[PDB]
Amino acid sequence: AGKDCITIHSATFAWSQESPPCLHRINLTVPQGCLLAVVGPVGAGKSSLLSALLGELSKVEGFVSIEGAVAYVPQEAWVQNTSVVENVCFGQELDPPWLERVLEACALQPDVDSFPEGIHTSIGEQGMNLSGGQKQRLSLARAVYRKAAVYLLDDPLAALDAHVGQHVFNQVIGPGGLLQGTTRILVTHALHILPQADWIIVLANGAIAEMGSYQELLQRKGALVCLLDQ
Repeated sequence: AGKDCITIHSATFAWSQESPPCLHRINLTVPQGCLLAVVGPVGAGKSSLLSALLGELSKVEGFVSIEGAVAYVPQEAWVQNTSVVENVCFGQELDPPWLERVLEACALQPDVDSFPEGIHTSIGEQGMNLSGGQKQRLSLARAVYRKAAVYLLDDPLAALDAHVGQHVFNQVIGPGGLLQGTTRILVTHALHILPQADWIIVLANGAIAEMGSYQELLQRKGALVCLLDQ
């Protein structure tokens, strides 16, 4: 097995110290360099699990340790009142060939050619209007550009069309992609990428119900199969 990257140890979380817990006693380590899929019904706590790893919830009990710099792609993206390149670099030092590769992998190179200023086109309030899919892919591109070691991905490709979502997942997130050496935690509502993940975590009511690979949880006729039938 690979080295321990994320360790979540007897960890219980809530929105406040006095609130009833929203995540119940997580006990989990993620190996370094893997793609972990987090699935479960609506309200099972998939999004709050990433927020808990961001340190945004109040930890009632337990301990969390994460090895390496962490990048986050929210479910609802938003872009700054600036140009395309300033949105991707976002303070990071500019490296043109790496920017081109990131834009390419995130299915943004056609969109950039169509813009008048190219990568220097203003977006946001004063800038040009973007679609929901373009903002979401610009959001993922910003996280990829940072070259973090851990990626928390709150179903960033959900609304995208079929072939563009395939382009982005295949080039960025999945096996062989730009993030292949990183530890990726991918919450996903759609379930066709599950055979490409290394491990699957199924959550129920803010707790872990099942963990295994795709074939493991499939031959097991349990929570993942029940959700696939749903």
